[PDB]
Amino acid sequence: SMHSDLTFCEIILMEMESHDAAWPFLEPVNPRLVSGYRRIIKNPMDFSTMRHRLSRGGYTSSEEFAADALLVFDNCQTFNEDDSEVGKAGHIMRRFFESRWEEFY
Ligand SMILES: C/N=C(\NC)Nc1ccc(N2CCC[C@H]2C(=O)NCc2ccc3[nH]c(-c4cnnn4C)nc3c2)cc1
Repeated sequence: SMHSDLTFCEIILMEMESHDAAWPFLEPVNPRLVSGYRRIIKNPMDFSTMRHRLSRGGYTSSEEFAADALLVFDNCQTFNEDDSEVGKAGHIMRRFFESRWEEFY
């Protein structure tokens, strides 16, 4: 399971999930609601997947955790127009994450 040294990542992820702009990213992009997603996006990622991976030991390092966080935002930029509601949410969440990551590095 998660090593205590990564508790700061657990907290960042919890705070991301609670953010007003997090709604598009809480769970895997749902084919029932969004069509053609995996056609374009080779490596989907979302906050619930990260939460489970972190909590069960699937991130050995903060760098691996951060790479999945950035993948959420990179996928969002790939799939969505910048002026769409989801596109805007991705930019908000990237800024929020990078701010929190800056406090530590
Ligand atoms: C400001 N709204 C909220 N604040 C808390 N909550 C909220 C949630 C759902 C709904 N509705 C209302 C009708 C049904 C549901 C709906 O359409 N859900 C679609 C949905 C859900 C997640 C997504 N994630 C990406 C995505 C990610 N990356 N690319 N995309 C295209 N699309 C998504 C589409 C109404 C309000």
